[PDB]
Amino acid sequence: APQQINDIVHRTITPLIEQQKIPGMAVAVIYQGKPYYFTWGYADIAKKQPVTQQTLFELGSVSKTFTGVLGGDAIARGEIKLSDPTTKYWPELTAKQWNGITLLHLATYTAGGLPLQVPDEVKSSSDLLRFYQNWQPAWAPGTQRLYANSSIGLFGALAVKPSGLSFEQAMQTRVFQPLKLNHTWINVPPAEEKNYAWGYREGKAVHVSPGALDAEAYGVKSTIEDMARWVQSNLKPLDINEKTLQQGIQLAQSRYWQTGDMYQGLGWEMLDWPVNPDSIINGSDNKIALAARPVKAITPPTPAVRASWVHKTGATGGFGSYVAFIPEKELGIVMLANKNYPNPARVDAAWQILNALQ
Ligand SMILES: CC(=O)c1ccc(N2C[C@@H](C(=O)O)CC2=O)cc1
Repeated sequence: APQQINDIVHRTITPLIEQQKIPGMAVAVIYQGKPYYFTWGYADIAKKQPVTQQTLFELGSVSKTFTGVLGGDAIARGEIKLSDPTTKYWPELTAKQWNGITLLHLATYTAGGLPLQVPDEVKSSSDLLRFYQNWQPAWAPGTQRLYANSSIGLFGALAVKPSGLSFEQAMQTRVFQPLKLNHTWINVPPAEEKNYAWGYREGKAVHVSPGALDAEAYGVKSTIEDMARWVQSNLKPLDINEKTLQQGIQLAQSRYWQTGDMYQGLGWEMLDWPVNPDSIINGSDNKIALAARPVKAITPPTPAVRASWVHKTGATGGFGSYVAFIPEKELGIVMLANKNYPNPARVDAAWQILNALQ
């Protein structure tokens, strides 16, 4: 690797691992479109398995970027429209409060205060219908952003309905396969078990628990190589041969809403580059609090802006992940760890690395 990359990565990540007591970590830096890999520590402490380029990590909420792109692909295929009422694709959602709530609102956490989690008690499709029927919005649709797995989760489930495919089937055939993400999974197959890192929470080895709409929201597991490829695809969508997928990526990076300096995409989130990193490290967009923020509609959405800091953070009980890239500069980073640690620390490291290389 170029020595500048080697040096900035090792000098930034090594103390991060110390400070945060992270058992294992993988990092990819995309520089001038080409990936460079770095690993530390252990995928499995008890069995002394090292982190490698083939180690599978739980992406947690970084999964939403895949959901956003799959949804974008569905729009490009003419199967759904983001302007469509939720009830067009779920006719049994007859409750009044659903009047005026569109697929756009679900995809961007702006439906009017859908809760963070689908309750663990929801097990059947009937249970799921009752949950959404009984939910009472705090705000009119398209006025406030409140991060919610129940929001984008429902978007994901509904987006695939016209295809007749299950969410998994659609993600595999329309996103993973075409992009050659052959070590990226919604359900980790037995063949890949040996590569699946354990997450660590309070010293215990843990994997993510199953839940309703888990696949759509926080269900993807992937290697550092595959995540690098994902970043490459998002940095330069025009190099992708499948036309609906290329368009899907572009739609996911469009700017639909603004809060402060932040713009909400489909899964992806964006800030204008050059970035003042204060808001994403210390301020209103540092992701520590669950925050209800008034949004200003971008009418219509600005197409993918090349000079953007495009990013998503993610966690599960036992994992922490971060992805950021700057299309203009052909530059990106992926950070995967098998311990959940604070988002501001993750963003601080990513900024330090990318700012040095930009
Ligand atoms: C305290 C808490 O449960 C909590 C849950 C989710 C979040 N959010 C809100 C999201 C965001 O604001 O970007 C991301 C994220 O993890 C923040 C706090």
